[PDB]
Amino acid sequence: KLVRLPGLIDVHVHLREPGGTHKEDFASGTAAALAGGITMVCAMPNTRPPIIDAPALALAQKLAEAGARCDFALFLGASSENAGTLGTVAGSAAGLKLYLNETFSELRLDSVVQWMEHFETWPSHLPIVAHAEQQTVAAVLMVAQLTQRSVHICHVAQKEEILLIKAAKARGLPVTCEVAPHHLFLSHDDLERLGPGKGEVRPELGSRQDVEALWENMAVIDCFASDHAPHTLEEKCGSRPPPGFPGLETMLPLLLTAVSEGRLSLDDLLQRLHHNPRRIFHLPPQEDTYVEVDLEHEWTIPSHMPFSKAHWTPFEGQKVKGTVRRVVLRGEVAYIDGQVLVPPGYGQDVRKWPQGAVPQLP
Amino acid sequence: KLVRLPGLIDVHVHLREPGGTHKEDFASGTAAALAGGITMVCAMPNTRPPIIDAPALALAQKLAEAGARCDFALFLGASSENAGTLGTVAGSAAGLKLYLNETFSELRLDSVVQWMEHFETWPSHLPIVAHAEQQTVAAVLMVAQLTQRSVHICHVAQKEEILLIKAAKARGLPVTCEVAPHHLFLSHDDLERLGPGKGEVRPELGSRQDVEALWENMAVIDCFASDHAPHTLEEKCGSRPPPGFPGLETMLPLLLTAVSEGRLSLDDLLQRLHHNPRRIFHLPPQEDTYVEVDLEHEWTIPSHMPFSKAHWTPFEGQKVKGTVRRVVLRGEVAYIDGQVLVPPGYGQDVRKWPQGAVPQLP
Ligand SMILES: NC(=O)N[C@@H](CC(=O)O)C(=O)O
Ligand SMILES: NC(=O)N[C@@H](CC(=O)O)C(=O)O
Ligand code: NA
Ligand code: NA
Ligand SMILES: [Zn+2]
Ligand SMILES: [Zn+2]
Ligand SMILES: [Zn+2]
Ligand SMILES: [Zn+2]
Repeated sequence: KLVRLPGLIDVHVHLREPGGTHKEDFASGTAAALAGGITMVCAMPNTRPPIIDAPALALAQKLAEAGARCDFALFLGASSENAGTLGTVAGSAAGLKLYLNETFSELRLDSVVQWMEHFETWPSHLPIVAHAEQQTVAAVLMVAQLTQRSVHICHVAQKEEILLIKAAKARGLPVTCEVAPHHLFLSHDDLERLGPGKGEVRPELGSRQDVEALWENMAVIDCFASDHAPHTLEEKCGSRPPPGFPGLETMLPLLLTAVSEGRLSLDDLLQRLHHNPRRIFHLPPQEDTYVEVDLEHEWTIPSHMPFSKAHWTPFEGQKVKGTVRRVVLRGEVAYIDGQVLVPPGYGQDVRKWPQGAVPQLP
Repeated sequence: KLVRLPGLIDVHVHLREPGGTHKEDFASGTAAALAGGITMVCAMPNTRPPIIDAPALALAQKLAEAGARCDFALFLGASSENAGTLGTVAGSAAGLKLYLNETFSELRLDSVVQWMEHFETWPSHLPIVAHAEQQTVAAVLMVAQLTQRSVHICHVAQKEEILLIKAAKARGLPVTCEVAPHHLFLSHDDLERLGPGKGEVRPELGSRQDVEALWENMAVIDCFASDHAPHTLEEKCGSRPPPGFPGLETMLPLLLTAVSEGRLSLDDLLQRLHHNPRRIFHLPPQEDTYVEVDLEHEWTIPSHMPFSKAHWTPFEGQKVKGTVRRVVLRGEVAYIDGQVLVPPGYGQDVRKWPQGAVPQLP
């Protein structure tokens, strides 16, 4: 007996097209998504060229419409130069992404005044998300309060971060957050196995006490999102390894294992991979779309998953219970037992759907 | 220029059929819903006969399928006799409703042990909602904790109640709540105008400080819901007046006025009348469904609204800004400028849709 789930949403993926297509492209990344039970993804803008203006957005849109196998929205990225220039295209993007620390990106904002300018000029009804580690979470929350609007915090990893967000919610402040699976299922205890190259990620892996704090404060976590960040093994094992893990194909199996162990409920899971992603980002429903999972199947994660071009995974050797058996997307069978069955280009930009626009005042 | 909204959801309405059809029936109540921009309603079980067993549910389902003009789900009601007997039909209902105080109902539970039995026997993945006033909110929250599950609190009205729920959420407890428009827009200051008959409602109208506390703690309010409780003027003005107000046709106009005044944002409104109702009750999307409102139109609420058989309203004389211009439901024009255009029976039971079942473990 299978369980039917709605079409799950991952609001934080890196599909590397344009400019890094040896790591992943729209076609391979969305195949990995479907294989992990994900039918809609929001793609980050730290590509080459980065999606920081209208021409780059236009290019990315066509590449995604031609290559994506599942549906998608594309983030715009904040730069030191583009505040106040995105108003005509802002509504066509998933939202605006701010890079406030040193990760795999050059979209550096070198002053909190630049953060303020983006919060003041980006349309107030559209989403803003921030890469903000440790004390940076408090700093960007200050900027959100000074400009009287909401903010969403990407991949929360540490006790310090989730407790701060918890205190902000208790004061009624409009903040939401997401947590990625490696920060719930990996810790410093795993760095000896992974090694210093494979183990590079931002935010870095936390302590066992960080992981325990995230689980203890599950009520504070609005979304799960993979931060699918594919790099090749050659890159991860080389002299200057880039940070990030692939994760689309492993996220739901890991979380289903936790559900079967009683660590969280099926509803807890569906709030965080469907309902809350919808409502925070104003993402539309998907007609005739659902995911069938088998909760009984026990298996061990191999050295690489079938679809991501990253061709490695930090969860190798972990035992999981639960697997994706079939995915239907808008009335067509998209995935069955390891075979993707919709071609590149089947996926659509959900912000072009009439129901996919963010409502605003005239 | 109109604003397009998604199909709004009211999770707390009384449509009085079967048994009280002089107050309202499915056809008149759902016409009032469409006129107020509501495309799906959840109907309470305190009818005559009350919906407290499988035969009564079957009857109510057919009456709704034949009379409803918008889509719907039907609550089951908890009784002193039916704990442990609803398992075969539980999944077909919106949820289980507990009447824990003395309102317009005989579904009296005369012991917290009966509350415990319902929390233990109702399927753990399906919704439970409670009419729970003042200290009863704390008592039912205790029962939810003892049985390790969630609860939803109906029409929160007082500072005491919202602050208690706020403290529970700060402790991570799984509780949600709804607030009705009369407790945001009416107070003791209005009882002299209404009089003791028309003014009877449960929970009773609060003080100006109660109303200010609800607005101050908007972040704690998960849903708006009308508690549409129609009674005739003869009944409200008679010797033994029943409690309750009609409200489907006035709820969105009142809230749109508040939005135009800057008291809350359009997003705040759509979280509470669309996204959170969906996710708390696992209600499915509605294809090709939307509501067009005009935010500029200023008008005064008359002595009765066009569609509810209650033929009165406690908001008479209040000035509002905002009106529903057009509603489309599953591809058909359902309402335009005061004319309902879908017939009785157009509406469907959303729990029969494949996407409308609540997911559960096998
Ligand atoms: N380790 C990561 O997090 N890597 C991400 C960037 C990011 O999300 O910061 C990437 O794009 O490679
Ligand atoms: N005043 C009310 O609240 N009336 C409701 C009952 C209820 O919701 O308690 C009714 O059914 O009339
Ligand atoms: Na396409
Ligand atoms: Na019908
Ligand atoms: Zn990041
Ligand atoms: Zn990222
Ligand atoms: Zn009630
Ligand atoms: Zn009621």
